[PDB]
Amino acid sequence: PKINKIVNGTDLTPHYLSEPNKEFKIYRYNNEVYAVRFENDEPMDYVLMWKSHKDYKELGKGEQGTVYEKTEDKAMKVSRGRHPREFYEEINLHIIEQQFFLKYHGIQEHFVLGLWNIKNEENVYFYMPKINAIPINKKIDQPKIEEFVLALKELNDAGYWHPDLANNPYHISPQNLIATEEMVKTIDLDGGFRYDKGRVDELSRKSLVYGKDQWLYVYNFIYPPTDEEDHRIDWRVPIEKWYENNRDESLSDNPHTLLRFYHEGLISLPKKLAHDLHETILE
Ligand SMILES: O=P(O)(O)O[C@H]1[C@H](OP(=O)(O)O)[C@@H](OP(=O)(O)O)[C@H](OP(=O)(O)O)[C@@H](OP(=O)(O)O)[C@H]1OP(=O)(O)O
Ligand SMILES: Nc1ncnc2c1ncn2[C@@H]1O[C@H](COP(=O)(O)OP(=O)(O)O)[C@@H](O)[C@H]1O
Ligand SMILES: [Mn+2]
Repeated sequence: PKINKIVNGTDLTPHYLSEPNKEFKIYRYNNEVYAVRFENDEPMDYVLMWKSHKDYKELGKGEQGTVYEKTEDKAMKVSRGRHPREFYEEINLHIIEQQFFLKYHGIQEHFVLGLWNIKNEENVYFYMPKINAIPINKKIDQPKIEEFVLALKELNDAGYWHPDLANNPYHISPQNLIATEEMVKTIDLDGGFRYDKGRVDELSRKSLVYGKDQWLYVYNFIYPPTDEEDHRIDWRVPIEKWYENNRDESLSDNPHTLLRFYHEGLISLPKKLAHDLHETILE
């Protein structure tokens, strides 16, 4: 019911996307900034981007930017890079499409996407919902991490992956996982998700394999398999040997591999995935 009301809001598209635009528009409607997509010259669907309140406080800093608190509900990242306006416009278009993917899979809440403001080409910044981190307990809050991992797997299964969360089985960036009251979210997505572009060099092919199994690396790093002696198993050894001997293939594309390794005690799996896989056999 809101689509026709949202398009009557304030059009912010020139501050984010190329103008004119046939496919996507940005509107502020009742203190909420939406992205609206079009088909056949008609508004079709929308996604929520952030809440609007239309020497900043520093929320944090990484290698490639500084994140400020624009409002109590919105964060603002200033990256160290220099690119043309069209570079950010293209990222924004892909982020909007990726936001729609997240909505259509019911996992938008687990990822903090946003848009690059480009109304000043020399003062570019990334708006996004501000989240509030709280303590992590691996046992008491295990469902939070489980639910995030399964959401990330849904992303990986579709060919998208986080650009800086778990690049390979030996690299994890836990700082990009944030626990809130209800769940775990992931940040540092101002470039959008990664995806394969059809390239066949060695690096690209390995990155695709690592990305599709990203969800597995995160889960096993936090909840590695345990043997009789309560000693953690190095899940990386069987997985690496598998990649070396099954070229250009991911474990996620082979559920029989996941179940076999899980049955042998080599890898861990979220409780619901183990249950679903085992239920697939009983039935
Ligand atoms: O009038 P605009 O050109 O559309 O810019 C406004 C303005 O931001 P700036 O003046 O700093 O550029 C608002 O800030 P206020 O002075 O009204 O407080 C801000 O609203 P927030 O307070 O929530 O930051 C809003 O941002 P939003 O997109 O969330 O509505 C943003 O609009 P633009 O996105 O078009 O820049
Ligand atoms: N949406 C957000 N809400 C609250 N804090 C954030 C948000 N995004 C980033 N931060 C803070 O800024 C820090 C740096 O974030 P960022 O630069 O995006 O990732 P990285 O440091 O991994 O490159 C984070 O560790 C976090 O504390
Ligand atoms: Mn950074």
